[PDB]
Amino acid sequence: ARVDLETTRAIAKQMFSSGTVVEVSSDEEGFQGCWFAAKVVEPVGEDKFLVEYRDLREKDGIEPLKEETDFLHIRPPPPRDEDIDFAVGDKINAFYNDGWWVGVVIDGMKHGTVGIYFRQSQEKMRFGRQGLRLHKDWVDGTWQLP
Repeated sequence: ARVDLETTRAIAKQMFSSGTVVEVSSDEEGFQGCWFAAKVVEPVGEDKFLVEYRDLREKDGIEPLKEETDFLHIRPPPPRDEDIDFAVGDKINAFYNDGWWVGVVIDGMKHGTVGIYFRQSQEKMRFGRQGLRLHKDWVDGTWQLP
């Protein structure tokens, strides 16, 4: 409980209409702390939205994945601020495997790459700068830093 259900539902109803570009998350195992790009096909009921993924595909690998998601797992695309230089300890998102995955900066930028660690995979690697962003949370219609 660090978001308010009433407000979140209202804001989601307001902003996520047909055609709206969004990010959606999943409760499925191994997908905690990941945001996928998508677009609202249409709202469903009062709490849900049919979305079509920008990058994720159906099993043939060709047709865009389509799924229902609820108002607690959908958000707008965050502002990108690319004036940013990452510092060690910064909570970030890194784009790979078709998604924005939560990670932590473990080494400052060198030669256009940043050292990154992912807690989910317990894996460490260097990422190209333009595949990284500062992590932000969508709360009650407002973008906030951690």
